[PDB]
Amino acid sequence: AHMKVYLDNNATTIVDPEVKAAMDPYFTQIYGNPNSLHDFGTECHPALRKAMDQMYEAIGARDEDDIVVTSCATESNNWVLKGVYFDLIKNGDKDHIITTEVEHPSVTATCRWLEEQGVRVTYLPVNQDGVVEAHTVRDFITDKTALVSIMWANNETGAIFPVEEISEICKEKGVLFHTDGVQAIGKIPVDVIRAGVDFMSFSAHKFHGPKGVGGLYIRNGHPLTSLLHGGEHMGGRRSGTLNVPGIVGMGKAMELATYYLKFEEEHVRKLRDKLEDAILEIPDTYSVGPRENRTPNTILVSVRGVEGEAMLWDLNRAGIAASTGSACASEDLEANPIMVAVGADSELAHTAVRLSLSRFTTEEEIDYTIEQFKKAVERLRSISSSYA
Amino acid sequence: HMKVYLDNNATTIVDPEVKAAMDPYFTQIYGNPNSLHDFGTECHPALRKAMDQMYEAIGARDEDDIVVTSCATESNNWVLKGVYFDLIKNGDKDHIITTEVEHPSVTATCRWLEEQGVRVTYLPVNQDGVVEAHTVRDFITDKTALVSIMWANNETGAIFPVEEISEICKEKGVLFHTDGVQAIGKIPVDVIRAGVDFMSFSAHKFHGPKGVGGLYIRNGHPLTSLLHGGEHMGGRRSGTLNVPGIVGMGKAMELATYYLKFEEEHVRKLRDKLEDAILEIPDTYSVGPRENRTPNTILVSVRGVEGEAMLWDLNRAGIAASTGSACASEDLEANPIMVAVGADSELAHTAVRLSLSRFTTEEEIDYTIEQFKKAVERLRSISSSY
Repeated sequence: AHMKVYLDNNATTIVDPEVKAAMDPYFTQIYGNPNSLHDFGTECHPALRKAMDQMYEAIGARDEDDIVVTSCATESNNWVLKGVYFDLIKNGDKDHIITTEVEHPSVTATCRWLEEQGVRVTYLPVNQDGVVEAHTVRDFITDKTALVSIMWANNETGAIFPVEEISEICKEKGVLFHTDGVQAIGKIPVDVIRAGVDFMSFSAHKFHGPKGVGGLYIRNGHPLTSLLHGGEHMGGRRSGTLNVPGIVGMGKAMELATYYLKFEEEHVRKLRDKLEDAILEIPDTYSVGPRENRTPNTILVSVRGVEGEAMLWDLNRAGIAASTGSACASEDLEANPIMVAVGADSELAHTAVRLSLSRFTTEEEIDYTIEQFKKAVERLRSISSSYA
Repeated sequence: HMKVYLDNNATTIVDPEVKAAMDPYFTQIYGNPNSLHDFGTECHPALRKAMDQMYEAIGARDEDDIVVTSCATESNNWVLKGVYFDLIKNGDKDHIITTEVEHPSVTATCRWLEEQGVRVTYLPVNQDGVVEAHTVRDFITDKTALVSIMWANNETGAIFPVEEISEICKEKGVLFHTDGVQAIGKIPVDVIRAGVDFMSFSAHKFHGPKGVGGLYIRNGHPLTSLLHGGEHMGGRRSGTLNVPGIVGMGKAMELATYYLKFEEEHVRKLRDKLEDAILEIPDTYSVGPRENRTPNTILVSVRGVEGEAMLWDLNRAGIAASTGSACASEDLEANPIMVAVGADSELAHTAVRLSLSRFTTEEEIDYTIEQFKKAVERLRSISSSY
């Protein structure tokens, strides 16, 4: 750890000092319950209104739409999946869900449990670009499909899904469309009306907000049975005393994320490209997924000499925080060897190194990471008896 | 003028040292605890210390589970719906016993379970504002899946005989969950002596932050996850850990037990002073026996006035309080009293709930006494019958 460098921003992000400052009053100086009628309780009402406005503005939601504050994206995904199961499957003509193999565990495990409930779930596999196209979803949609849940952008590869076209074919078929959009906020333009989604999950700590607060966008206030029954919080859709610090911080963080989008597309993209080109200069390295369809902050590198986990541990010893992603060998149309995204459960899956930048990444960090990455690849290939 | 917070049963101020314990885990220590790198594991000792504080504060054993939730509402929904799924939808049971006085996260979940065909007994509450054990035993059927009775009531402060309810629950082999949100920091909390199988709690009720709660699961008993997915909290509740919330909740529970043992007299004495002063006003009635009430709570019914009008006038005077449902009755001696009632009852009227904390000062209490008398006379000269 001759220099501490955080390149695991797809797992979580630092709370922006401005977000922390916006949250700070709502612990001990402003602590009343927003549901109380006295001045202590209503004191925090303007802050909650401004935070809700910031959320509506950041994702382009209209006034008729709902944004329900949850505790995390996991709660949002469980809510969408189980509510649609309860409304349209247990109490409708449906019994089928379409999703992908690369979804976050809060989606995949919920879907396996719904399968345990007799729900048909199609886990659509991912293509050589690391996404699922609209025509595939149309090929698998029958008249008994209740919901299509396809993430907006992938957390392992950064691959951006064609959510607008998927929503077009869903609207043609009259099928509800939910997207796990956790990786989208702060990384790509987010307009829930232009994406045409009916449901959208997000999580504040993925864009420099605090942990313990997330959200679910619901188009047109569409009915969806509550996951948390009880008090009339959040228009009666999600009960529990409002996490006032979390809400204020999430609104501020989403506003900042929208502001920094041009900076993330310019400077952060430039630093990501520098790191990726430098790494790809190493022989027998393969970047998973096309850059032209990738979030500007993410790289997923497969090295055929070294294992991914040992690479991660060496990187940590050098003070660099990174993570893993699943990949497998394939070939392009010229038949040149490439590494493509794969579901983690796949026989064919090996471990690749995921490096994810933020708006706080510096070129000094990038140069140091390049040096340490080259050193680690050479160290771990020099011990192998097999690498050619 | 003076601004005085006496609605501590609704929420509490975050203890300054709890805030200080939370402070580093936003921008100085932000890694994901599930990550393997040093950024992620940096917060591990703090998380272990917080879990230790929680286990210690409620007397949980090592074989027991304490799962961090987002709020007590999530804990209650998890218990009720998970037991419905395990023993009712996928078992031979179809009956739940609870009370009319439960928090909405219990009663509304139970109404939804009724919509699912579950038979739910909302046990009525007695003149002390609690439900006794023999009633629960009388209502336990061979198909009863769960008994959910809150530890202490949030409107009246009445403490339920949870240990004896658990004795008769074990005798009948019925799982026992308690909403213990009002219990922590107000009464001794030992989950082994209460014999409960499930216990819900919420940090902001005892000077922790909002947005973090817990579910105690005695002896790791199976309970289908409400939040599937990530393999968090021993696989029982998914989602990235609310690290500031967890640290603060542990610190707050430790402080709550410390001030329960050390300063029971201060809060109890100021509550007693305020309540004696108020009951000195003619035609005032304190709901529920003091000897079975949490030491910080008063629920006063004032004849002539509406509970809401009293709350409004106190708020105009800078005093924050809340309401509780009550109705007129008589004791065995036959004098008139006000007893606890479910809010939905046609016969229920509104009473003023005043709830102290360890931060209440005697100046606040004296000011509240003076302003309470002033409000009673202000609004009684306005009363149409009094």
